[PDB]
Amino acid sequence: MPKHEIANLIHYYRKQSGLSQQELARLAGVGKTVIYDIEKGKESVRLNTLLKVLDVLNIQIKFETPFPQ
Amino acid sequence: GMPKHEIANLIHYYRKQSGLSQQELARLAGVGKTVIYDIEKGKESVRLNTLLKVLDVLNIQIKFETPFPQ
Ligand SMILES: [Cl-]
Ligand SMILES: [Cl-]
Ligand SMILES: [Cl-]
Repeated sequence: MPKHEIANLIHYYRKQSGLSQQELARLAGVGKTVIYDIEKGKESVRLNTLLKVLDVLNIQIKFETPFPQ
Repeated sequence: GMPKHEIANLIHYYRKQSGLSQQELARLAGVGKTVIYDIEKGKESVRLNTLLKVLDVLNIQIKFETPFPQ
């Protein structure tokens, strides 16, 4: 996956939601430093942490699979 | 809201269907074998970059459902 796909994904939909990164962190119940790191392109974020951020922004994850058709 | 064991069965099913052992999938993804064991047991503390290396070996890509635009 592109290195800044999720970075811009979180930033765009957070700015479009009017949330600061402190408000998005408080809503997701995660650390403030996590929002900074994600939007900077860092991918060492734990997934249960990332999903708590995505749900506040109403973004869900689909896995496209090689089979079946 | 993604359920707590979606990733565990996703990695397990497609690793079993690919004929790869836990250690075989770990060496391809460049991660520890215990990491593969922990993912399939359900723990979601797996790191994002760690997950992406496992998914890319299994030819699984992440797509995002966004609320806008239509
Ligand atoms: Cl900004
Ligand atoms: Cl999701
Ligand atoms: Cl599944």
